[PDB]
Parts: sequence; structure tokens; C-alpha cells
Amino acid sequence: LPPLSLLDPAEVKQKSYSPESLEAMSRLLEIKLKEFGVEVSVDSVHPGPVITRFEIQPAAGVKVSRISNLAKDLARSLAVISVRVVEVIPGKTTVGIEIPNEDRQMVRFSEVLSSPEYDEHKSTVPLALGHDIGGRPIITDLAKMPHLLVAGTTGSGKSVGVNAMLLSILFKSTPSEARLIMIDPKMLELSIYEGIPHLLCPVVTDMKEAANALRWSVAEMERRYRLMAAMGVRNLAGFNRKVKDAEEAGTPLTDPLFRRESPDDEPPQLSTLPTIVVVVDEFADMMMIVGKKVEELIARIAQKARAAGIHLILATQRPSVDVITGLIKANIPTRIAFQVSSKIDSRTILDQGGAEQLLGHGDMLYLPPGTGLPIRVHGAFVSDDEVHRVVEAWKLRGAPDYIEDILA
Amino acid sequence: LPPLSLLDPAEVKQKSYSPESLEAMSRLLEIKLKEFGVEVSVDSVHPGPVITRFEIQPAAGVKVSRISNLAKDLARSLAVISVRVVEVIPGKTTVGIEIPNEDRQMVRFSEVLSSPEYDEHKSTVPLALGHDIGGRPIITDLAKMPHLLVAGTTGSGKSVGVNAMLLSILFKSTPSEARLIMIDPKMLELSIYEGIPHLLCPVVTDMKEAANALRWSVAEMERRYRLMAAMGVRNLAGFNRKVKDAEEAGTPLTDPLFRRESPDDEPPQLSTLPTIVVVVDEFADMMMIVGKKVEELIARIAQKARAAGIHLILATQRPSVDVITGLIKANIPTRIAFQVSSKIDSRTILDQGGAEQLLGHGDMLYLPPGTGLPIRVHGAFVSDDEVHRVVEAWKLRGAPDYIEDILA
Ligand SMILES: Nc1ncnc2c1ncn2[C@@H]1O[C@H](COP(=O)(O)OP(=O)(O)O)[C@@H](O)[C@H]1O
Ligand SMILES: Nc1ncnc2c1ncn2[C@@H]1O[C@H](COP(=O)(O)OP(=O)(O)O)[C@@H](O)[C@H]1O
Repeated sequence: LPPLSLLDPAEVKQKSYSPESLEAMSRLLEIKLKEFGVEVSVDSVHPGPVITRFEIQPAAGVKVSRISNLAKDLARSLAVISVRVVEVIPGKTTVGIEIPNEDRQMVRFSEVLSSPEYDEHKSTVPLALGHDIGGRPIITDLAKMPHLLVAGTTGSGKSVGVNAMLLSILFKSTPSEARLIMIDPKMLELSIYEGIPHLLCPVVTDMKEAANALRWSVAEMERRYRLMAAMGVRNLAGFNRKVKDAEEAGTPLTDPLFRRESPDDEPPQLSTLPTIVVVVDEFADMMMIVGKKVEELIARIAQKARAAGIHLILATQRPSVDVITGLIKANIPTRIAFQVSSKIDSRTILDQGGAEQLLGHGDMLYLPPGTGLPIRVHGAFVSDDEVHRVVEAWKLRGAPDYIEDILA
Repeated sequence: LPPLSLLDPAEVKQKSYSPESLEAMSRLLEIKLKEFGVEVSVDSVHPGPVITRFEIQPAAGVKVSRISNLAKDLARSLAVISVRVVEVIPGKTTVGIEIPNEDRQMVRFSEVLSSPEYDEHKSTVPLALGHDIGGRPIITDLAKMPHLLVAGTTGSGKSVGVNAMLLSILFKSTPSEARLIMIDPKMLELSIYEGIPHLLCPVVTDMKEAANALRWSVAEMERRYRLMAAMGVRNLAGFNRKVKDAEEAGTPLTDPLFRRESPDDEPPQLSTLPTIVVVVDEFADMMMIVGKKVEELIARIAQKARAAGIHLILATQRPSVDVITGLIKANIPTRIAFQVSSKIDSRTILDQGGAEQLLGHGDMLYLPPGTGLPIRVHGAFVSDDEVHRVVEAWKLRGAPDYIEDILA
């Protein structure tokens, strides 16, 4: 299993904003808001790697909308590219304003995977997103999402974030614990992972083949459910316990779904199944080339795949109603949104405005399932070298075990 | 390779606005805005070839929208045809107002290609657009766009701008470095280039044939990808290095995609491939005459053509939702917009208003991919003589090497 040593080190964090600096900006904020309609006062300051949040306490009678409404102008008066108004801060009666730091200090992938949360993570498919507005590492579980929709226009840092996602898997799981199906409608982005042992087939470039890989996944999903039913198990996890225990008890289990066709035929022995992850780099391109069936397959996978251990990672730079459709969205409750062109775009992916206010370069809004405000996360940066490195590391540890069956 | 000597010389730049004149206009601006609601003060003045930008500092509490909102009236009070309000000036807290100079000084094509940016440009397909609002040359790379959408109503200077684009290629590349497919639904504009050696076929006039040219392009694209795969190369550039090195090392490469059909058949030797550029003068006409297939073909080309070295230049005077559609826009992120009839039209091409505020005669808004405000560019003027001249210069340097295969 490749060492975190392959990752570039955390660059000198030349941070720290003198108590005086922060206090100065605080008064400035107050002044500027005062110059416009609202009278408010800073309640507390929380600096971070990319932005600094100023929780302000609105004067009597002032409505939050008034603050949100002049985020464009406030930003200008402060000479910052944009400012993010967080209308509600749980438990407090304050509102928050996140202003971009003059010097954004970078977040290195190694700086995230080094956390104990990622280290002690028990999932086969953990996703280290980056740091929250306060510098703390945000580690998630793809298997609990249990599918992911990713959107971001060019320049937002979406591609890097996807690499961060893939590397999160590759730094924690072996091919027998997690397998991948990579669809790259543009022989660009994912082609750099060709050959790693986790791949179930080559990086899919032909869209017709990609459609088959999706069909294959539905079948593999159905087969697993059939298997688990016979085993008296509820999901891949339980299936794997059953099979492991059996092996630790010298009495290995045998495929219950085996059908004898000859007196010779012998039931093959069961082995642990890997968590399957299907990532489509630009699913709007797959939809465009192939048609309505891509959407239908996605919906079918996403509505039932969880318990079987098959998970979807769908990314696009075209967050429109035509691409992120009702069918696609239906059972993919978890959304990550990097910077997008407009509130409209933001709503398409997050069903809520905001992503348009992101700063680019990995700044994102992570929205897990259920009510709850999206979590702002400053994506970790991972270079093509760090990726190229981890790939070679894995190519050494094993050759590509393809199932040509899948793409046909 | 034709000499830049064929281009008319830069006419006497009788510019210079006395420090007093500029200071007078500054106070005038202040006064007029004051006569209306807003109170502002000029922070700095930046004169240019076509307009002069006055960075103003809005008084406490005044919102940019108020300024933008009375650009129509301010223009009248200033006796200028229109005024452009730039709501955000990176890093500063000022707003900008671009007023048309009384005497617009022209920008000659020679005055642009003379720049070091164009001279030292390493691309086979550079595009010298013109001068920015400050008189500086704007040189771009079609290959990095990697496709271009151009819109402008009659009188905006779109035709001249396209000629400027074509001449940018013709002044830097030979037929073996760059080839062209010209579709002219109106046997008008592009017919003046007939015969130049770069043409892969005659200037396409029949739309049915044009459709085939597009089909041919998809095929050529597919073939190149197949080629590059076999070569272990990522794109046309890498392909050409491989083949060039081979030649410089006396051991030339041979077509890996060659299939022997006879013991005689011998693998043809590989030669460097040209960057292909397909320009459609009025793609709204092609769509009208041919149908849904034009759009589908465009989308197919634009979604994958980059790495293979094939690039699209699509222009139209009809920037409507029916023409610049989602399919077309899908993978053509780079947009150039000359003056258009309305904000609606502007949004159709730029997904943003503004192009309606342009001054005509080559005034444009160049929008490269990603976030970022469009770059206003005063397009260089190129006469029919300068074009006629560069054509003849090339017709002498070589005869038209057509591939009749393409149009059928
Ligand atoms: N997390 C990050 N931190 C700092 N810079 C980043 C980060 N993610 C991306 N970038 C910068 O942005 C550029 C573009 O990122 P990329 O992921 O390729 O964007 P997209 O594919 O969405 O256009 C990179 O070249 C890199 O310098
Ligand atoms: N860059 C430019 N600078 C100065 N004048 C220009 C420029 N581009 C065009 N013009 C003027 O505008 C006229 C129309 O330009 P043209 O490109 O044919 O417009 P369109 O085809 O969009 O109607 C030309 O006859 C020329 O005098």
C-alpha cells in the first residue's frame, strides 16, 4: 500500500493576522456596512486559510436580507473579489460574513490525509475534501453518501478535486477492497490513471462502451443482491464478514447461486467483494453522445446500488437543468459544488444559491443529505506529479486485472 | 512565408489629450452624475485609441447598480453615443466608466502583428484580435480556446474581424502546419480566399457538402486519436515531436495503423500533421439549410477535437437562442462578441450583457474560458486589399492541394 511520503510537504504556513489587523478589518466592515443602509457590529472574528469569517450582530430591526443584498457592493468597498453572507449561525443570533484573505495560503493534500480522521477512517472509500473555513480537515465517506454529484465551471478546481477524491481511495484501499470504473468522455483527465490494478477495465473512452459499463454495473448490482439474499446478509459489509469468518473458521463458504450443469461442476468458493466506484468525468458529455439511456441507467444505479457496494461519482462543468436532471438527482442527495457561473447554476447542483460566491481554485460547498446548511470547504491541492507518483506506486504493486466482459 | 510588409502602415497616431482636457472631462463626469442621483469622484483617467476609462470612486453608500442604471442618460448628457460601466476593477474599490473619444483613432492590423507577443508566438494558429482599451495588443491562441463562437450584427465589424483571424494564421503558418476548411453559406465573404494552399478543399458553398466536410472532420479526428493512441502520444503536438525526432534520427516512423492486404503493401511513412481549422462564416445559415445534423456534428467536433488538432471558428449575425444553442455552446467556452442589437442578444453569445454597449467598427468583448470579466478589444482593421494581397502572396508560394474526398 503506497506511502503518504509520495505527497509534497505542507509549505511554510506564513499565516497569523495580528490581533490589531483583525480588529482593524472589523471596524472597516462596520464602517462600510454603515455607509450603506445597515448598522451592525462585529461579534467575533475567525481567521482561516482562505477566508476569515466575521460574525456580526445586526442592530435592532435590521433584516438579514439587507446584508445579503449588498454583498456585491460591500465586496467592492472592501476591495475583495467577493464576500459570502452566511444568513444563519446555529445557536447564535449573529450573521456571518466571510471575506477573502489577502494572501490565501494553500492546502496541500498531504496536509489533509495526515489527519487522524482520515488515518483512522474505516471506510474503503473515504474522501478527504480539504479544510473547512477554520482550517480543520473534512473527511467524508462515499459509501455513506452514497453517490456524489460534482459541478464546477472551468477554473473552479473541479478536476483537481476529483483527483483528490481518487487519491483518497488509492491511499487507503487495495484492489480487493475497492475497484474502479473510470469514464473519461474527453481522453483527457482520467487517462492518467491507466493501468492501476483497481481498474475493472481500461479508462472508458468510447461512450457506447461507457453505456455498457453502466449496464454491467446494474447487472453486478443485481447479482450481489441475489447473492446477499441467499447469504442472509443486508449489504456488502455483512456479506464480507460472513465470508471472512468462514475463512477464519477453516470452513470457507461456497457460491450459493451456483447451478450444476454437470456431475463434475463444483461450486466455486466465495471471496470478499470489493466496493465498486464508478466515476464519470464529464457526464454531460456522456449524455450528449449516448442519449436518454445514460440518464436512465444512472437513475437505476443510484436508486438501488448502495447496499450492494456500488457507488457513483458524477462530475460536470455544465450544471444545467438539462444535465443535472430530476432523474439524475432523484437518488443522489449528496452534492459538491465548486465555483459556478451563476445563482441559477448554483441551484441546479445545490438546489440553493451560493456556489457562485465561491473563490475558485478548489473553494467548494459540500452538501450532505438532509436539511442543514452546506459546508464550505477549501479543496486540497494535488499536483499532477503527486498523482503520477501514486499511480506508478500502484502500478508497481500489481498489474491491471481487467474483465473485458464489462465493456462489451 | 509572406512578409508583414504587405500590410498598410500605422497611420499618424494624432492622439494625446492634454492633461487639462482629461481633467475637464473628469469634472464634467462628476457634475453630470451629480445632476442625477449619484455623487462620485474621478480617481484616475486612462485614455486609449477608442475610449477613455475614468475610474471613479463612488461616495459612501452609493450602489454600483445606480451608476449602471443611468448609462443611457449619462451618455446623452455627455453627447456620446453610449457609455460602458465596468462594475468591478480588480483590487481597487473603484468603478469604471468608459467614454467614447471624440476622435477614434484606428487600429491597423500591421500595428498588431508587429507586437512581440505575436512575433514570438509558438502556436500554429494564433489570433491577433486588436488592442485593449489601453492600446496594448491582444494576441490569443485558437488551439487553447479550443474553439470559438463569434457573433455580431451587420455593421459591427465581424467580417473584418474574421479576416483578421484568418490573416493571423496565414502570416505565421505554412500549409503543412495549418490547414483550412472554409464554409461560406453566402458565396460572399470567404470566397476571396479561394486557392490558397492551406485549403483542404474549395471554399464550401453547397451546404450539403459543408455537412460532409463536418463529417469528414469527425472522421479525421477519430483517425488521429487512433493514431496517437498507437504512438503513445497525448496530442497533435506530441505526435509531431515523435515523428520529427524520428526523422532527425534518420529512422523515420511508419504508420502503425497500416493493414497489409498484400505481401507487397509497404507501410507508408509518417509525416507531421497540420492543425486543422474549420471556419463557418454564417453557421445560422448552414443550420437553416441543412438541419439538426449541423448542430449535432458541431457538438461532436467541439467535444473531442482539441487534442487531435482540429479547431472550430463559428460566426453569425443572428445571435439567438435558436442559433447559439446549448448543444453548440456545450463545449465552445471561448466567445467573441462584436456589437449586437440587445442585452438579450449579448447574453445569447456571452451569457452576459454588455455586447449591446459596444461601439461597432470592430469594438468587441472577448470572453476566454472560466470566470473572469470579458476583455474589451478594439479590433484591428484589415482592408480587402490587405487580404487580397496576402492571398496572392500565398497563391504564388504554392498551389491548392485539395482532398476531393472531403466534400463527398
Ligand atoms: N485546491 C486547490 N488549491 C490551490 N489551487 C488549486 C486548487 N485546485 C485547483 N487549483 C489551481 O487551479 C488550476 C485549475 O484547476 P482544475 O482542477 O484543472 O480546474 P477545472 O478542471 O475545473 O477547470 C490548477 O492549475 C491549479 O493551479
Ligand atoms: N476594426 C475596425 N476598425 C475600423 N473600422 C472597421 C473595423 N472593422 C470594420 N470596420 C468598418 O466597418 C465596415 C463594416 O465591417 P464588416 O466587418 O463588413 O461588418 P459586418 O460584416 O459585421 O457587417 C467596414 O466597411 C469598415 O469601414
